[PDB]
Amino acid sequence: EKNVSIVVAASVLSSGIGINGQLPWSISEDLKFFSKITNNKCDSNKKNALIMGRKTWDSIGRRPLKNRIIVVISSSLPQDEADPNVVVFRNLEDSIENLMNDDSIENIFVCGGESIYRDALKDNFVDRIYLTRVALEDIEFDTYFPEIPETFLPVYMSQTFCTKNISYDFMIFEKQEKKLKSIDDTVDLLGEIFGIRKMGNRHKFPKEEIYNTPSIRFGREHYEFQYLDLLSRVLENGAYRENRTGISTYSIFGQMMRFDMRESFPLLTTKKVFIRSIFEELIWFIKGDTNGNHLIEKKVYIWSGNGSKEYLERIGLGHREENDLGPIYGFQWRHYNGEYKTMHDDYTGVGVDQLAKLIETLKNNPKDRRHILTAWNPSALSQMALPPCHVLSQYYVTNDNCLSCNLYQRSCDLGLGSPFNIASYAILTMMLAQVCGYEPGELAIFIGDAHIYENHLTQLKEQLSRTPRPFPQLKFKRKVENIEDFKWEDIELIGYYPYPTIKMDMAV
Amino acid sequence: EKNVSIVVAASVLSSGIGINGQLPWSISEDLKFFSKITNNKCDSNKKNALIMGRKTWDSIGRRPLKNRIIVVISSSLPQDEADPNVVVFRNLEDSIENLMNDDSIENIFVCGGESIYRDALKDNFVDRIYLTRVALEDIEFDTYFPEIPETFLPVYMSQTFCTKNISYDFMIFEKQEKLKSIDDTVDLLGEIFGIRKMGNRHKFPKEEIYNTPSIRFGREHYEFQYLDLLSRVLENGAYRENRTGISTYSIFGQMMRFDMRESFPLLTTKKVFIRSIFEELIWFIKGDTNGNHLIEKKVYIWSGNGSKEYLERIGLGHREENDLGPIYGFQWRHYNGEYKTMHDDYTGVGVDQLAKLIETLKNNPKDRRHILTAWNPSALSQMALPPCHVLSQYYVTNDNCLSCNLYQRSCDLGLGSPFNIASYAILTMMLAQVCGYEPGELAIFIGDAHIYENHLTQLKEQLSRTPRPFPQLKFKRKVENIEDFKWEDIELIGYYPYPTIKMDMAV
Ligand SMILES: NC(=O)C1=CN([C@@H]2O[C@H](COP(=O)(O)OP(=O)(O)OC[C@H]3O[C@@H](n4cnc5c(N)ncnc54)[C@H](OP(=O)(O)O)[C@@H]3O)[C@@H](O)[C@H]2O)C=CC1
Ligand SMILES: NC(=O)C1=CN([C@@H]2O[C@H](COP(=O)(O)OP(=O)(O)OC[C@H]3O[C@@H](n4cnc5c(N)ncnc54)[C@H](OP(=O)(O)O)[C@@H]3O)[C@@H](O)[C@H]2O)C=CC1
Ligand SMILES: C#CCN(Cc1ccc2[nH]c(N)nc(=O)c2c1)c1ccc(C(=O)N[C@@H](CCC(=O)O)C(=O)O)cc1
Ligand SMILES: C#CCN(Cc1ccc2[nH]c(N)nc(=O)c2c1)c1ccc(C(=O)N[C@H](CCC(=O)O)C(=O)O)cc1
Ligand SMILES: Nc1nc(=O)c2c([nH]1)NCC(CNc1ccc(C(=O)N[C@@H](CCC(=O)O)C(=O)O)cc1)=N2
Ligand SMILES: Nc1nc(=O)c2c([nH]1)NCC(CNc1ccc(C(=O)N[C@@H](CCC(=O)O)C(=O)O)cc1)=N2
Ligand SMILES: O=c1ccn([C@H]2C[C@H](O)[C@@H](COP(=O)(O)O)O2)c(=O)[nH]1
Ligand SMILES: O=c1ccn([C@H]2C[C@H](O)[C@@H](COP(=O)(O)O)O2)c(=O)[nH]1
Repeated sequence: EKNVSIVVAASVLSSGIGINGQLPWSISEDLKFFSKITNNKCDSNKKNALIMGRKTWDSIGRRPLKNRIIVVISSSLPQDEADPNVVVFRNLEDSIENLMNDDSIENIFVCGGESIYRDALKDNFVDRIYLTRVALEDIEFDTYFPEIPETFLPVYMSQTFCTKNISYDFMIFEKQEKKLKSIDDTVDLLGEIFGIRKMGNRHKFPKEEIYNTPSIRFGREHYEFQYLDLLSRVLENGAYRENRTGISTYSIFGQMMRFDMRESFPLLTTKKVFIRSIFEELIWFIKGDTNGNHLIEKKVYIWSGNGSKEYLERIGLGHREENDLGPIYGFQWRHYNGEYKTMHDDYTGVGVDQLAKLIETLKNNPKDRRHILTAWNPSALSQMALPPCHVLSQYYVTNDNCLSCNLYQRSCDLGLGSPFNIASYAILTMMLAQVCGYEPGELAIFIGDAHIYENHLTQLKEQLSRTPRPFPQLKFKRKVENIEDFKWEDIELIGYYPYPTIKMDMAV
Repeated sequence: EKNVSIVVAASVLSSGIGINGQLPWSISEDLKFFSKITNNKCDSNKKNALIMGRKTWDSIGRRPLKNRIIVVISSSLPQDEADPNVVVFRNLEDSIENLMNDDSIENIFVCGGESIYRDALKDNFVDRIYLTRVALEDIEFDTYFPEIPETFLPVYMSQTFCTKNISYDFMIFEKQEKLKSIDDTVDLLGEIFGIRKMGNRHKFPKEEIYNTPSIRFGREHYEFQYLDLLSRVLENGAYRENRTGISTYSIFGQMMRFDMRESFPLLTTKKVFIRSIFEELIWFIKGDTNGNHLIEKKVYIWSGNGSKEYLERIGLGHREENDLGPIYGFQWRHYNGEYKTMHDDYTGVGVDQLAKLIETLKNNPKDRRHILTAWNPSALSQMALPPCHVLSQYYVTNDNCLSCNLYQRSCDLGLGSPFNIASYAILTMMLAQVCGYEPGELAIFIGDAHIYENHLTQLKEQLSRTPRPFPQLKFKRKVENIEDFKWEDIELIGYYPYPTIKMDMAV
């Protein structure tokens, strides 16, 4: 018995695989992939067979593929042995029987053509599916990959990769089929005896009804799962608790998330994330601005709630003007320890400029272990509309000249805050990198109180039902000399195809 | 063919399993284990059989064990027919013969006796060994569990558990003999992208540097949290120079978890000197920055960075020897206080975070703002050394335990890390006592996790020893103020470490 699996690359949304007899894109790595997986075998004396429609044969240029034996499906072509490494069959049904014969053939691959895919599937001929998702969407297709039958389940999803600014993705699907205990049993019993006295019971693995893409058990490589799985983890273990807002949450303490920034930009796809607001709040921080009006003026309202007259009055800052947030994130970054008056005052030269120092240090002493930025000032906490949630960040230059960032975040609203925080510190690191002459590295976020407000429960359940797509790419149109110079127009987001936005009320 | 497992509870160091015909300790949970493990079966119509020597039959009361069939090995006991759930045999070989029928009998267990354990092993009878390590030594034993054969390799090690202040854990040993689908794809994809695929930047450690390699899916003992971060840098650590003369191997952004409910995370694979740790902690707590006061008590961990040759080198030779400046203690009690010298009276100067902390944990426990920090941009220049364990957060569970999170920007795995873990396990226990809570969990998030090149051979020495159960740490009395804690107030129970490992600090 031998294996027969499909290999294909289609657009992420509509699954387009071709146009005018050609691929709709040019990605080396993907072909290098097709080659690697297609030649993969363990019997030297044997070879793999690659079935393909005639038109695809025309696209390949009718030349053989090294170490393999192409197999064309055509109504009209000769069965001669001009080339031993190429055979032809009148139909796909018959094309199978490489099993029946050819102990010289180890594995079979359907390299397709739409018609051929749609039949290999229709007749239950295929076992596995190697699918390369390409974030190239808005563009003419004449050939598409058939909708995957529900008898298949994804078991692997790779991280996102980049080529010519195009994001993409390797997935594997498999068909469903019928029907050492010692450790699991011992641990279970030990769990019955000790209850929550055994830490493991305090960190129970998420039940599948709340596990994203459950079928992917050992292949959760997409680093978007770092966020989706945290969501699951708290949905499963989160203790119910009251808080200052009056809207209770489910909270666990001390989690982590890593994201790569070398090959892509971590902007969540399982829901539409509004990146106009993340960047805008970012330079707003970078410039050391604490006037919430400047934000509202650019139609960004994320700080209105904690800026209103009532709330300010409620927390004892009734003297402030309608949106004077006090010495929050911006102020601490540019003027740590500055004596704060109002948002109208000029703070030029007052306080310690950490961002400026960070940059001068990253350039001059890169391997220095003190690249730190903090917003936690005990002396100023009472003047802040809100004490800083993402509390301090550390920056780290690799030997191969990338800039990575670590951020501890005391309080994290998984539904509303986190997506923003991820995109933000990714952008900040990139900006920092360009300005210091580096490439983006990795992003790691350490969370203290990781929670999900109880009025976000059905919305997050919704998001958890959507399988993640490839992360988009983010590029700067120009190299600026001063970090405080970036503008929205300077930003280019390439290949972002999120699921629909999901409304979620913030708790003031 | 049927499974044969041993079940035993022996002391961690000398393998003592008995004294004067009875167990040398009383641990309820362990018996519950024995009961659950030996009762565990698939077929309801079948039963398991427990083999034991006559003396064990004696100590067991000579009454049957519910739901199971006892098999007594005795040369003398009368082979009657009376109790259906108990049988006697004249030798081990013959009892096997459980294996050949009683298909009623699903699984087999050797519940031992020094003589029976020794024989089940000597004759290649056992497939598995369930071993409860009890952290009790320095007490008489007249019976022992034999030495584990080399044909056996550990596959599981539970976290440390606590009963009547006694530390203990659970292990499993297997015997040796002679879907790549996803893994193949990842390999190939790795070939194609190299360092571009994040996974290649985080390679799994080679087993030559992995502690106790046999335990693949069962490294539950959270000594592994540290030991594994160690081998993880050993595998990916980028060689790089540093302020000091000694280069380092490092990776960025790591984390470790530790349970503090059933045990105290004091590393066992190497003797850790907790006393210096304690003395440094109250020193911090007091808000003291005087390196002398530390040297006073024979604690020199800070002399290195307190020497005039060092203070001179960093442009601080302007002050007395060992006047470290506004460092940990000063920022904790007197954050943003204007530092002068280690002698002035700072009463009232600066924000008292430690005080606020205790007041908040008590008055508002669910509050998401229990933070303690040491990173003060304005003071960094006056410090003999900038803070390394930089800021922590504290957390009150609904079940009244206190958890702590720590972020170290810089972390010397061989020397500092072991100290930081213990230090904060203590600080959290203190806070919890003072605030009326129980110890919770400890998580350490690291920035620059590194290993100084002059520690390589020592750390590989450490990675060669299999971890032992964590000990327990108890306070002898309840204190009024958190700064009333004294060394004698601390009680370290059940700490049996491997020999200490000498490592030099990079000044
Ligand atoms: N992105 C990706 O992963 C891939 C994309 N592609 C793209 O797909 C396109 C080709 O798709 P498609 O148009 O389907 O062409 P195909 O490669 O599927 O070729 C179809 C041809 O195969 C023969 N054939 C098909 N069905 C039968 C049958 N039932 N019995 C006998 N012969 C049969 C016929 O040729 P005849 O008339 O000679 O009998 C038919 O014209 C190209 O644009 C190519 O670039 C191709 C492979 C992979
Ligand atoms: N920690 C733990 O998990 C356990 C500890 N223990 C401890 O171990 C001690 C008992 O061990 P031990 O002293 O070895 O006594 P055992 O329980 O091993 O029994 C020894 C007796 O078994 C019979 N016997 C043993 N070997 C043979 C043989 N080869 N042929 C015929 N008969 C044999 C003999 O009985 P006879 O004289 O009738 O022929 C012998 O006197 C107790 O102190 C108990 O507390 C026991 C079980 C578990
Ligand atoms: C972190 C952070 C920054 N912040 C600051 C901020 C301030 C107070 C907070 N308070 C609470 N309880 N949770 C938060 O996430 C939070 C976040 C945010 C504030 C609001 C939204 C928000 O409601 N976002 C909507 C976007 C609406 C839109 O952009 O049009 C969303 O659907 O995501 C996001 C981030
Ligand atoms: C973290 C921290 C606290 N500190 C403070 C401290 C200060 C500067 C440092 N510098 C460097 N490079 N590494 C450190 O771990 C370090 C630690 C420590 C200092 C010394 C030892 C140490 O040498 N411990 C013993 C040796 C001394 C003894 O015998 O007691 C050991 O061999 O383990 C441990 C912790
Ligand atoms: N995943 C996937 N991607 C594809 O582009 C693809 C596919 N599958 N299946 C069939 C197909 C049809 N088109 C093509 C085009 C070129 C080659 C090809 O050049 N194969 C050589 C490439 C050598 C290389 O790039 O290293 C091979 O050696 O496999 C194969 C199929 N293309
Ligand atoms: N791991 C281990 N610990 C032991 O103490 C132990 C062992 N294994 N193997 C054999 C043995 C011999 N002594 C004893 C003493 C009492 C019981 C006993 O009464 N067992 C009951 C306990 C029920 C309970 O405590 O919940 C049983 O139901 O099995 C068994 C063996 N003792
Ligand atoms: O950058 C931010 C701003 C704050 N929040 C969330 C954390 C909490 O849900 C709330 C802050 O409330 P406190 O933890 O301070 O009570 O807003 C974030 O997640 N990230
Ligand atoms: O609590 C501590 C005290 C400092 N060190 C180590 C970290 C480095 O090995 C060295 C300080 O190096 P810098 O990052 O400050 O250059 O001391 C620790 O690991 N933990």
